Amino acid sequence: GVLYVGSKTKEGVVHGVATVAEKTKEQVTNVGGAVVTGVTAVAQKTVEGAGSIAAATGFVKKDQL
Amino acid sequence: GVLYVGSKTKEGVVHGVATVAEKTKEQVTNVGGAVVTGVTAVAQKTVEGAGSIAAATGFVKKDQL
Amino acid sequence: GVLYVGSKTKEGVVHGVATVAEKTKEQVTNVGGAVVTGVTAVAQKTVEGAGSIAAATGFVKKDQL
Amino acid sequence: GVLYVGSKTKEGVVHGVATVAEKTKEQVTNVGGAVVTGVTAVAQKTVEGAGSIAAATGFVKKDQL
Amino acid sequence: GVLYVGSKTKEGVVHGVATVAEKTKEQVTNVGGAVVTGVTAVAQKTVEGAGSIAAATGFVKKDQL
Amino acid sequence: GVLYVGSKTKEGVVHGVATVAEKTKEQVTNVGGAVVTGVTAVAQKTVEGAGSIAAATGFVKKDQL
Amino acid sequence: GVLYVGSKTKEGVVHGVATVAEKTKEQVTNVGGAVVTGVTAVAQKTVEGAGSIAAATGFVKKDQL
Amino acid sequence: GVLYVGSKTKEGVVHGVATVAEKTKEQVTNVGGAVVTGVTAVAQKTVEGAGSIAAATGFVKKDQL
Amino acid sequence: GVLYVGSKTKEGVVHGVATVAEKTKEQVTNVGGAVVTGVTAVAQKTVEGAGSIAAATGFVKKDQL
Amino acid sequence: GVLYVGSKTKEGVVHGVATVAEKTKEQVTNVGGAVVTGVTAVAQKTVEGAGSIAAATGFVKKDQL
Amino acid sequence: GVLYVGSKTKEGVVHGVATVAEKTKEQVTNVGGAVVTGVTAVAQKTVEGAGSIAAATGFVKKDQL
Amino acid sequence: GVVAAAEKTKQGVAEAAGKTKEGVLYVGSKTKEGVVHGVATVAEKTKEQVTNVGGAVVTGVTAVAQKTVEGAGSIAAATGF
Amino acid sequence: GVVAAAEKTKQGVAEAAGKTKEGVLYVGSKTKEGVVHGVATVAEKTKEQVTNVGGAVVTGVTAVAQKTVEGAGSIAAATGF
Amino acid sequence: GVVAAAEKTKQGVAEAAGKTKEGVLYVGSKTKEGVVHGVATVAEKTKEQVTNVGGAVVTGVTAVAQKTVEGAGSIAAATGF
Amino acid sequence: GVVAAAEKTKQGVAEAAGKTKEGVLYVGSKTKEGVVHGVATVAEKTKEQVTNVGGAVVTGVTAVAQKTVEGAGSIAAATGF
Amino acid sequence: GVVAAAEKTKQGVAEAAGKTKEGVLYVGSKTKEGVVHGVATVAEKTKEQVTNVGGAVVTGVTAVAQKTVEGAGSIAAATGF
Amino acid sequence: GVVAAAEKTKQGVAEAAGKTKEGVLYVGSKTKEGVVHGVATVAEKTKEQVTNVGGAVVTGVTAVAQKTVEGAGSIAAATGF
Amino acid sequence: GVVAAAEKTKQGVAEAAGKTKEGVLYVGSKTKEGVVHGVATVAEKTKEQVTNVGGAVVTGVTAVAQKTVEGAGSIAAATGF
Amino acid sequence: GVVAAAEKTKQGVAEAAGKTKEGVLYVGSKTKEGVVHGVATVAEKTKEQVTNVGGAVVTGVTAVAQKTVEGAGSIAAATGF
Amino acid sequence: GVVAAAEKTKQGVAEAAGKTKEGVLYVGSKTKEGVVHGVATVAEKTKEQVTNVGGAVVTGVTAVAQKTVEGAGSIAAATGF
Amino acid sequence: GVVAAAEKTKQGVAEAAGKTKEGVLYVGSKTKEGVVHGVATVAEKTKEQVTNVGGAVVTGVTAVAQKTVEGAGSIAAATGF
Amino acid sequence: GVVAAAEKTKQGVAEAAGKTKEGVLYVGSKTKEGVVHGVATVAEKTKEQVTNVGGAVVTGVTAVAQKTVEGAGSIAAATGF
Repeated sequence: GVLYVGSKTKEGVVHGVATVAEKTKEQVTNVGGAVVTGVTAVAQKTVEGAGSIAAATGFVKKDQL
Repeated sequence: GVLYVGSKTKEGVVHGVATVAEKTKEQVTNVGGAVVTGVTAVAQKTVEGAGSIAAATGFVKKDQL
Repeated sequence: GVLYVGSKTKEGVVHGVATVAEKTKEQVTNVGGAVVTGVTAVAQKTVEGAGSIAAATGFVKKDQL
Repeated sequence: GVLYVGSKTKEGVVHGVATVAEKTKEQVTNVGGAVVTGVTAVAQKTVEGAGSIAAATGFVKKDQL
Repeated sequence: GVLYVGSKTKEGVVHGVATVAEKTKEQVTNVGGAVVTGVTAVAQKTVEGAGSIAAATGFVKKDQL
Repeated sequence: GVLYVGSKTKEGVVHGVATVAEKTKEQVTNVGGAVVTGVTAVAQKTVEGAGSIAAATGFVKKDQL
Repeated sequence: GVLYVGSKTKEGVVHGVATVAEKTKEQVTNVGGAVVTGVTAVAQKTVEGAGSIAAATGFVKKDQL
Repeated sequence: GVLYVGSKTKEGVVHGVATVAEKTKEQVTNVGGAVVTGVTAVAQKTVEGAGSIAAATGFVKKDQL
Repeated sequence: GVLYVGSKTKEGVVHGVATVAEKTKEQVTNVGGAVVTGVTAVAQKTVEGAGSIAAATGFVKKDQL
Repeated sequence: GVLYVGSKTKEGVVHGVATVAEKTKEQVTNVGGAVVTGVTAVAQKTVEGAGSIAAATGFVKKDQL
Repeated sequence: GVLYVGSKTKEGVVHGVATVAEKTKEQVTNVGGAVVTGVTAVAQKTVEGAGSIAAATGFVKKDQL
Repeated sequence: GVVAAAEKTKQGVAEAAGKTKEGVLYVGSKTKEGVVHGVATVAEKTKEQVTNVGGAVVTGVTAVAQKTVEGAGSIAAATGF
Repeated sequence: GVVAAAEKTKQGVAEAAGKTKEGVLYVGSKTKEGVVHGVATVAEKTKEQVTNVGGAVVTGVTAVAQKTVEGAGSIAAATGF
Repeated sequence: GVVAAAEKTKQGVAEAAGKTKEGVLYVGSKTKEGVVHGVATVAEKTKEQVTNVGGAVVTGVTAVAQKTVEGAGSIAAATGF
Repeated sequence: GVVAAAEKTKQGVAEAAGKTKEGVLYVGSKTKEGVVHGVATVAEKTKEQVTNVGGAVVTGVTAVAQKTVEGAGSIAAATGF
Repeated sequence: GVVAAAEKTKQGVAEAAGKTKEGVLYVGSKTKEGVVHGVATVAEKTKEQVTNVGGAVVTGVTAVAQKTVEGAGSIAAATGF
Repeated sequence: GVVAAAEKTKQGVAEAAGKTKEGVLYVGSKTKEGVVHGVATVAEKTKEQVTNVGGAVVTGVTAVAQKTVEGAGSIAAATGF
Repeated sequence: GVVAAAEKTKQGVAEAAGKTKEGVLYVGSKTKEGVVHGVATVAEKTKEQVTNVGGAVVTGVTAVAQKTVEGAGSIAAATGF
Repeated sequence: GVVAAAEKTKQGVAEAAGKTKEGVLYVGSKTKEGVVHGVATVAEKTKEQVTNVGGAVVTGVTAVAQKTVEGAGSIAAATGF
Repeated sequence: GVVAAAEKTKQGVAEAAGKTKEGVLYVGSKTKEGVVHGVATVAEKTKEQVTNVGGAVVTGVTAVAQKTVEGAGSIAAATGF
Repeated sequence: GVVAAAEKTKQGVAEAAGKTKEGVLYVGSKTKEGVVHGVATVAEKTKEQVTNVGGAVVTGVTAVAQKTVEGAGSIAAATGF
Repeated sequence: GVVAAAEKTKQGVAEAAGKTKEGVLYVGSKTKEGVVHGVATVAEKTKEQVTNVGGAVVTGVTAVAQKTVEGAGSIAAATGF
């Protein structure tokens, strides 16, 4: 007996990201690491699993077992 | 007997992120680490799992077991 | 017998983040650590799981078991 | 017998964050730690789980068991 | 027999955070610790779990069991 | 028989935080500790769990069992 | 038989915090402790749990069992 | 007895990302690490699996078992 | 008894990504690492599998078993 | 008893990516690594398989077993 | 009893990618690595198989067993 | 006097221009003028009656993109002398 | 006097231009003028009656992209003297 | 006197321009003028009657993008002398 | 006298410009003029009657983006002498 | 006399400009003029009657974005001599 | 005499400008002029009657963004001589 | 005489400007002019009657953003000679 | 004579400016002019009657953002000679 | 003679300015002019009657943000000669 | 003669300015002009009658933010000759 | 002759200024001009009658923020010759 007349739904949504860079100097030297200087939009609905990285930006993982 | 007439719903939503950089000097030297200097929008609805990083930005993980 | 006529709902939402940087000098030297100097918007609805980091920004994790 | 006519609801919402930096000098040297100098907006609705960090910004975790 | 006609509700909401920095010098040297000098807005509705940090900013955790 | 016509409700809300810093010199040297010099707005509705830190800012935790 | 016509309610709300710093010199040296020199607004509605810190700012915890 | 008349649904969607760079100098030297300076939009609906990275940007993974 | 009359559905969709670069100098030297400076739009609906990277951008993986 | 009259469906779709580069100098020297400076749109519906990279852009994989 | 009258369906589709480069200087020297500076649109519906790369762009794979 | 020069290089480009006027670029843009999109309707019984005498009647789903220069533009026009 | 020069190079390009005027570029653009798109309808019984005497009647799903210069543009026009 | 120069380089670019005028760029932009989008309707019984005598009637879902220069623009016009 | 120079570099760029005038950039922008969006309706019985004599009647869901220069713009116009 | 110079560098950029005038940038912006959005309605019985004689009547959900220069703009106009 | 210089550097940038005039930037901005948004309604029985003689009547949900230069702007206008 | 210089550096930037005039920045801003937002209504029985003779009547939910230069702006206007 | 200099540094920036004029910044600001927001109503029976003869009547929920330069601005105007 | 200098530093910044004029900053500000917000009403029976002859009547929930320069501003105006 | 200098430092900043004029800052401020907020009402029976002849009547919940320069501002105006 | 200097420091800042004029700062401030806030009312029976002949009547909940320069400001004005 359910009805959907014109309904909307947003689950795990990235919407409307605006970015402007004008005349920006930028100098990076990197040795064995992560350097992030840009736009990163991640939209997910379901992430299941033990010990799992669902969204990583600028990540360094060096584990011993 | 449910009815949805024009209804809206937002669950786990990133909406309307604006960023401007003008004439910004920026100098990074990095050795084995994480340096983040940008925009990062993450939208998720469900993340399940033991010991899981759902959203990491500028993360250094060096564990011993 | 439920009715939704024009209803709205926001659960776990990041909305309207504005950031401006103008002529900002910035110098970073980093050795094995996390340095975050940018925008990070995270929207989540459900995060379940034992010992899980739901949202990390500038995180250093070095554990021994 | 419930009715929602034009109703609104905000649960776990970050709304309207504005930040301006103009001509701000900033110098960081970091060794094995967390330094955060940016905007971080986190919106969550439900976080369940024993011993879990729901929102960390500038976090250093070095535990022995 | 419940009716919601134009009702509003805010549960766990961060709304309207404004920050301006103009010509602010800032120098940080950090060794194995947490230094936070930025905006951090966290909105949560429910956090359950024994021994869990619901919102940490500038946190140093070094425990022995 | 309940009716909500134009009602409002705020439970666990941070609203309207304004901060301005102009020409403020600031020098920090930190060794293994927490130094916080920024804005931090935290809004939560429910936090349950034994021995859990619901909101920490500038926290140093070094416990022995 | 309850009616809410235009009613308001604020439970656990932080509203209208304004802070200005102009030309303020500030020098911090910190060794293994917590130093807080910024704005921190925390709004919570319910915090339950034995031995739990509901809101900590500039906290040093070094316990032996 | 379900009906969908004009309904919409967005689950795991990245929508409307705009980025402009004008006259921006950028210099990168990188040795064995990850440097990201561009736009990255990721939309996913379901990611299941133990120990799996659902979305990585600027990731360095060097593990020993 | 289900009916879909004019309904829409978006599951794992990347929509409307715009990027402009004008007169941007860019110099990269890279030795054995990943440097990403372009647009990357990834849309996926289902990714299952243990220890699988669902979306990697600027990834360095050097593991020992 | 299902009917689809004018319905739409998008599952794993990349739609509407626009990119313009005008007068952009770009110099790359690369030794044994991955450098990506272009547009890459990937749309997938199902990816199953243990230890499989579903979408890689700027990837360096050098594993020992 | 199913009917499809004018229905549409898109599963694993890349649609509408536009790219313009005008007067862009570009110089690449590459030794044993992958350099990608062009458009790459990949649309797939099903990819199954253990340890298989479903979509690689700018990939370097040098494994020892 | 626009002069460009590269010397003793392994990959050199020397570009010079005297006077430039760039044009318009439409890259992925969209435009809609007089468009009807997405009209869903579920009715058990439908009835539509029009009784017109000496006039102009326009019904149904109509989209019009009409341009005129030296004349009267209209959608439904009735004129009598 | 536009001059470009490359010397002692392994891959040299020397480009010079005196005067340039770029044009228009339509790359992937779309345009719609008077378009009807996506009209779904589910009706058990449909009935449509038109009774017209000496007039102009336009019904149904119609899309018109009409351009006129020195004349009266219309969709349905009725005129009597 | 615009002069650019690169020397003793491994990857050199030397760009010089005298006078520049960039143009317009539409990159992913959208425009809507007179658009109807998303009209859902669920009715058990529908009835629509129009009785027009010597006039102009416009009903239904209509979208009009109308431009005129030296004439009277309208949607429904009735004139009698 | 605009002069740029790079020397003894491994990756050098030398850019010089004399006079510049940038243009407009529309990157992901949207514009709506006379738009109807999202009109949901659930009715058990619907009835619509129009009885027009010598006049102009406009009903239903209408969106108009109308531009005129030297003429009278209107949506429904009735004039008698 | 604008001069830029880089020397003995591993990654050098030397940029010089004499006179600059930047333009407008619309990056992700939105604009709405005469827009109706989100009109939900649930009615068991609906009835709408219009009885017009020699006048102009505009009803329903209408959005108008109307621009005029040297003429009278209106939505419903009735004039008699 | 604007001069910039970098020497003996591993990553040097030397930028010089003589005269600059930045423009406007619209980054994520929104604008609404004459907009109706979110009109919910639940009625068991609805009845709407209009009886117009020689005048102008505008009802329903209407949004108008109207600009005029040398003419009388209005929404409903009735004039008699 | 604006001079900037960096020497013996590992990451140097040398920026010089002679004269600067920054512009306007709209970053995430919003503007509303003549907007109706959020009109909820629950009525069991609704009745609306309009009886207009030779005048101008505007009812319902209306939002108008009206600009005029050399003309009389109004919403409902009635004039008789 | 504005001079900036950095020497013997590992991360140096040398910035010099001669004359500066910053502009306006709208970052997250909001503006409302003539706005109706949040009008809830619960009525069992509603009745609205308008009987207008030769005048101007404006009722309902209306929001107007009206600007005029050389003309009389009004919402409801009635004039007789 | 503005001079700045940094020497023998590991992270040096040398900033010099000759003359500065900062502008306006709107960061998170709000403005309301002619706004109606939050009008709740619960009535069992509602009745509204307007009987207007040759005058101007404005009722209901109205918000007006009206600006005029060389004309008479009003909300309801009635004038007779 | 403004001079700043830092020497033999590990994190040095050397800032010099000659003449400064800061501007206005609106950070989180609010402004209300002609605003109605929060009008709750519970009535079992409501009746409102207006009988207007040749005059101007304004009733209901109205908020007006009206600015005039060289004209008579008013809310309800009646004038007879 | 403003001089600042730091030497042999691990974190040094050297700031010098010649002439300064700070501006205005609005940080979290609020302003209200002509505002009605919080009008609660519980009535079993309500009756409101207005009988106006040739005059100006303003009733109900009204808030006005009115500014005039060279004209007569008023809320209700009646004038006869």
